[PDB]
Amino acid sequence: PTEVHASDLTLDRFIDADTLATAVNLPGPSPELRTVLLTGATGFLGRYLVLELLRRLDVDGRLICLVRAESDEDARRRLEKTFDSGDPELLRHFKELAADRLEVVAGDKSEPDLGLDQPMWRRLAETVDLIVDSAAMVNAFPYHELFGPNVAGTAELIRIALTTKLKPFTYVSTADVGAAIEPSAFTEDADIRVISPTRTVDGGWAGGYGTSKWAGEVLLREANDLCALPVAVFRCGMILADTSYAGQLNMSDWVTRMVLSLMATGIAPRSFYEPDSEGNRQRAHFDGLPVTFVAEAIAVLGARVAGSSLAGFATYHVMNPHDDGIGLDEYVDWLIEAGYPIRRIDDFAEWLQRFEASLGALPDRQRRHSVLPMLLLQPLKPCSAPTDRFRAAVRAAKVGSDKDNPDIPHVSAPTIINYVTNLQLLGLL
Repeated sequence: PTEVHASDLTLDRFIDADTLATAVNLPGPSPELRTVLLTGATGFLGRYLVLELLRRLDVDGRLICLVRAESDEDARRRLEKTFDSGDPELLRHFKELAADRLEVVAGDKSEPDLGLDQPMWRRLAETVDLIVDSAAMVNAFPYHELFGPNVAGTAELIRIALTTKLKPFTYVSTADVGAAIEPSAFTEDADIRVISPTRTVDGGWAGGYGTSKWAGEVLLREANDLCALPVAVFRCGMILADTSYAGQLNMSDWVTRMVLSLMATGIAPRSFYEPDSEGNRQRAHFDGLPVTFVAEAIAVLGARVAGSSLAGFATYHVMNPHDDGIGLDEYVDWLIEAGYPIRRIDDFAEWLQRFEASLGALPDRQRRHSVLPMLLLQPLKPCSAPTDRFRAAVRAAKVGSDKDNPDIPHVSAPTIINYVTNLQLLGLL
């Protein structure tokens, strides 16, 4: 348990003085993105970013993916394996997109030079036109990279972005960055260093993800101060599996574990939320977005280089802002109405203690995939995080399905039922 100040996350603590001094005078980057470096390709959002970035590259484009592995071919197999989820069309689509344009290299972004050979590192510094940093897949508790190695990895990527030629930098962040912040200060335009100058590291497994992402944003703000490096920060809410391909889930995230838990225990509460002022089921909204939308938004908006501002730093709140009354209770409604073996326990006190107990009664393999590890708690109190810049950009860049009146989508029943479908495909239900 220790305290970190944004002011101590200066680039000179990770990058040599010569590189930093030279970056000041480098010109703005070329808007033409032919070589893209992607981290986190084996993670859930990363996989969809692989597809979206390959679709956006030309026949001469190249996508270079850094993957933790024993060797470059081990890395290639690990990444290819994540697209082998029981959907023949996904594998077919991936292979055709990747052919002659996907390069997978073994490395650890938290290590010096990304754990890469110096010839490879130098080719990256000389040829990469765009850096995309997404969340790598961590299947063990607490399901994310610890603060130290994560900060080290962002700094290493910034080193590449600052060497030889400046490189636009897309950074996947999280709504959780705003947890320690009054909502009226937590805007897309605010400088993270001003509104969130101090944070506790190791302050509970829940807050570890937000604090590690906070540190990356601070380092990118420092890079942007130094040389106007074009940066695009995407603070994402919960990213949902969707119906585009079968078998594609983030097994580590809370929603996947909760759907498994509800189905395996068979018991749901009357409401996950405090009753409203009349004692009724409270109007609530869950901030989730389908991964296909999120990946497409990040790709389209992260490619704004010629149209980046003069100062060059953009933050987008990739969040579902709707006051639509679609929250966790409606997700449970949909599962029950689909005919799944879930019953509600009307007394909430009865539910939470029977639910935690029922999880401990599951077979070992299910227990590990449930919310029980995260348990080992009260009704939830239910639009505060502004999305003005993201939502306006969704309309202008025509992100998503509807190219006529584009807007941020809502969550609908097929997405929720599809979690059960995928979990059954995996043999976990």
